[PDB]
This record gives sequence, C-alpha cells and structure tokens, in this order.
Amino acid sequence: KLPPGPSPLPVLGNLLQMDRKGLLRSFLRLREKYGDVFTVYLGSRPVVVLCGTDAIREALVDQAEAFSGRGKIAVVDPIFQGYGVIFANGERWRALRRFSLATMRDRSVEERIQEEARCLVEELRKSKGALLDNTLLFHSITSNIICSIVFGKRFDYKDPVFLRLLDLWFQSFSLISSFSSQVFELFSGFLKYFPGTHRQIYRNLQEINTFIGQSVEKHRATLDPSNPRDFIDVYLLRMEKDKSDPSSEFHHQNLILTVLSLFFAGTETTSTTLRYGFLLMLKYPHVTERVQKEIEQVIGSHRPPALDDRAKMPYTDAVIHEIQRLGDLIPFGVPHTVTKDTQFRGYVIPKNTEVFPVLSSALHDPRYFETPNTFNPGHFLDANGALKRNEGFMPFSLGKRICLGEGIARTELFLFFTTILQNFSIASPVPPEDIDLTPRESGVGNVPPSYQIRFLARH
Ligand code: HEM
Ligand SMILES: OC[C@H]1O[C@H](O[C@H]2[C@H](O)[C@@H](O)[C@H](OCCCCCC3CCCCC3)O[C@@H]2CO)[C@H](O)[C@@H](O)[C@@H]1O
Ligand SMILES: OC[C@H]1O[C@H](O[C@H]2[C@H](O)[C@@H](O)[C@H](OCCCCCC3CCCCC3)O[C@@H]2CO)[C@H](O)[C@@H](O)[C@@H]1O
Repeated sequence: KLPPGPSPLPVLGNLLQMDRKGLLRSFLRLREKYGDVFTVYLGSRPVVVLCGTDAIREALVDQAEAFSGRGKIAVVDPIFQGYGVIFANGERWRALRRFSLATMRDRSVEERIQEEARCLVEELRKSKGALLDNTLLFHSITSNIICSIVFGKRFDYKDPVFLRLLDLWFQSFSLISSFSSQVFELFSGFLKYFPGTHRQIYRNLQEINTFIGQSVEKHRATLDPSNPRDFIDVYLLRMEKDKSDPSSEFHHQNLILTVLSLFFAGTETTSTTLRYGFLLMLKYPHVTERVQKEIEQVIGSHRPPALDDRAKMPYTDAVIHEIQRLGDLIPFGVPHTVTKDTQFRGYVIPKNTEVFPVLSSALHDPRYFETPNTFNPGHFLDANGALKRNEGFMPFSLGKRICLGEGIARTELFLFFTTILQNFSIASPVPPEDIDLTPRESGVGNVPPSYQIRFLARH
C-alpha cells in the first residue's frame, strides 16, 4: 500500500539503488524511475519521499496535521534524543513551539538586527577595501542575533573565546553535511561503534551544551522576575510556574536542547544564504546595481534600512527570494513522520513512517519557475514590477512544521543585504563569467564555494 519503489535487501535496504553522489542525487534519480512519491529503504527504515511542489503541498498543507511529525537525524540524535523544539514530537513539540514562537515574538528583533548591521558595516569599513573571505563575519552576525535572543547579549567580532566556540560550532555543520554523515544516516546502528565524524559532531555539540549550561546558571543567579532579559529568563520563569507539575515539558533538558535547537537551525542556514547571495551578486553586477538604485530611491544614503522599507522594494525582495530559491540550502528538508495511518495519493503510510519533503524539487519546479536553473528575479515579479509570490517557493518548508524562524530569517536577509549594499559596492579577483555557483559540499545543507570579496565604501 506504500508508494512504489525498489525492492529492499534485508539490513541494507535500497543501498544498491542509491547513487555514490549522496542522498539528494539518490532521490532525484529514483524519482525519474518511480514518479513523484516513492518509498526508499534507508537501512531497514522505509522512507517516503515527496517530490515536486504539488505532492509536497498535498502532504504538508492539505494534510497538515497528518504530516506534522518530526524524524531523526542520525548524527545529532545522540545529542537531541527527541528533546527541544526541533526534534520533539506530539505534546512536547506543541508546548515548546507555542512557547518559543511567543517568546521570540516579544529591544525588538528588528532593532537588534539593525544594530548588528551597524556593527558589521563599522567592521567592514576598517578593512579599507581589502580582500576578505566573508564566511567568518557572516557566521558572527548570524550567531550574534541568536545570542541576543537567547543570552540577551552579543559578542565582538575579535573576541577570541567567542571565535573558538564559533570555529567548532561551524565546523560541525560541514561534518553533518559530509558524505560520511550521509552514510551514517543509513547504517549508524553498525557504525556508531567505530570512530567517525559522528563522534566529532557529538563532542562539538556537547561543548556547546556545556557553555549553554553555564549561561543558564548565570541567568538564574542574576534573574529579575520583573524584567525578563531574553529567552532563558522567560524559560526559567515558566520552569518556576510549573515547579509542581511533573508532566510539564518545561524542564532543564528541554531548556538546554531548545537553546541549542535555536542555534542549530538559525545560524548556518542564514549565514550561508548571505554568503551565497553575495556570491550571486558578484556574478551578476546588473542585478547588484539594480538593488543599489532601489535602495537609493526608497532609502537613500543616510538612514539605516528598516523592515518597513521591504514592502516598498519589490525588486530587492524579488532578488532575496530568488537567492533563497537557487541557494537551496536544505535540499531534502528536515525529516518528517506521519502522526497516524495516512491515506495519500492512493497509498497508505503506516503511522510513524518517515517523510522527506524534497524541498529542492519545489524550488526548481518548472511548472512555477521559467528558468529553474538560472538566477532570474523575474520569477517573483509580475508585469507591473510588483512582487508576486509563487507556490514553488518553499525554502522554509510548509504546514505545521514551517520554519519557526521564517520572520527572523527574512528580516536578517533583508536588513543585512540592504544595509551592506547601501554602504558598499563589491568586487572580486574572479571575473563574473568565471564565477562558479555549483556547491562544493552538498548534504542536508548545501554549501557554496568559498571565495574572496572586497567591500568598497561608497560616495
Ligand atoms: C535562511 C534561514 C533559514 C532557513 C532556509 C530555514 C529553513 C528551515 C526548514 C526547511 C525547516 C524545516 C521545517 C520542516 O520540518 O519541514 C526549518 C525548521 C526550523 N527552523 Fe528554520 N530556517 C532558517 C532559519 C531559522 C532561524 C533564524 C531560526 C530561529 C532563530 C529557525 C528555527 C527553526 C526551528 C526551531 C525549526 C524546527 C521547526 C519545528 O520542528 O517545529 N530557522 N527551518
Ligand atoms: O555497468 C554498471 C554496473 O554497475 C551496477 O552497479 C550498481 C552498483 O552495484 C552500485 O554500487 C552503484 O551504487 C553506488 C553505491 C551507492 C552507495 C552510496 C550511498 C552512500 C550513503 C548516501 C548516498 C548513497 O549503482 C549501480 C547502478 O547500476 C551493477 O552492479 C551492474 O548491474 C551494472 O551493469
Ligand atoms: O573575570 C571573567 C570576566 O570575563 C567574562 O567573559 C565571559 C563572558 O561573560 C561569557 O559570555 C563568554 O562567552 C564567550 C563565548 C560565546 C559563545 C556563543 C556561541 C554559541 C554557538 C554559536 C556561536 C556563538 O565567556 C567569557 C569568559 O571569560 C565577562 O566578560 C566578565 O563579566 C567576567 O568578569
């Protein structure tokens, strides 16, 4: 009754029908054969794979609650163990999500993003126009924003202890997108006994948990229940309220893992999107010029951009949409499960079967985008130059599990891109026609080639 596919071997499942290139290539290749909705055995796990906008919208939107389950990621589960906002299920997840969503909604995020943008620009000025790899600074700005939500403070770009933690934090993401972590996904049950990247990822995340732990103790020692400082204070106050209710999800472990969860989901993606954006802006100066004129028209050279400006800036907004679409940072999504026995396009997905919504195949869907493989902001502009947003576009995914940080994420993109370009034009040792957009490391995260850039102060 499950969707069609290749016949598993016991233990090894569909290994022999997969592709050396990795999971995504594996999935797209099977789709050719079996259509938009097939079953692949990873290890001995059946997994149902959703391809194309329509099949995805059909599960995540038309059957929102069936498909609201969350799956495991083999390399990080030893850490999260189903705790915290991302990997929680059922009542745990509702409580954590509802809580998180409200807490981060309540200085405003926009104000903090603005002030971060100002530090960033102040920093770039110092270089005086020197070649520069922007990965570190982009890591720094994105982590700072989470740090201010979570810890109620930010770090200076040259702070060495901060940079030490950043180094290991970010080194974890490439390890998670590594080929061998993909292999670990399939045969962790065997491979968890031997050395591998799973142990490095474990150590790295735990080091970060420990840091979080200390921050929590310090938060409590200093707490003023009248004026909550950040997410941690607000969580502590809710721990206290639930002191005498043992069925409450508001314990210490969900506190550490939720804070980690926010770092885990809101740093590398946003940071890389930014870095991909600038790689596209080096490649297509005609676009970057256009965005700068649009900034000149709407904002001018003087005040900082604010979120308000975006709705008056359709071309930029279209460009940012197009950056995320092409960037394609999480290409087969974050695993789901079905909360119950599900009827789907003729098939039956047993309760707790895993679903992979192949987001990439939306972002590249030729029904919705004329030139799926070309950077064309056109995909988001109608005949009047107004922004039109389409069904193809789903980089934060859809339905009940939609990115819990969508608004934060988009605000960072809009305000970082627009505050930077407002003060800087850009250039690079590599000619635009020679710039290559093909990712170096592809996994649960895509990763674009590293490059150098100059941020040249304007007028
Ligand atoms: C460019 C930036 C980002 C992108 C492309 C992105 C994308 C996504 C995607 C594809 C998912 C999976 C939803 C699903 O399971 O189907 C997700 C989940 C999530 N995101 Fe993001 N995200 C971004 C930034 C952030 C930020 C800044 C935060 C918080 C500060 C955040 C917090 C979360 C959380 C907590 C989840 C799990 C949601 C849940 O299970 O209920 N994300 N994100
Ligand atoms: O001429 C090609 C010959 O090679 C074939 O090998 C299969 C090979 O047996 C098979 O090993 C190759 O699969 C690649 C191995 C997949 C492992 C990679 C996975 C690692 C984890 C995450 C990504 C996927 O795919 C081929 C598809 O045909 C078959 O052995 C033959 O029938 C065929 O004639
Ligand atoms: O005498 C010691 C003095 O140093 C303190 O600095 C602390 C800071 O208060 C404490 O916040 C700092 O943290 C730096 C690491 C921040 C890492 C956050 C990362 C998490 C993952 C993603 C990247 C960001 O560790 C420092 C260790 O010294 C404080 O500056 C002073 O209050 C204190 O008196």
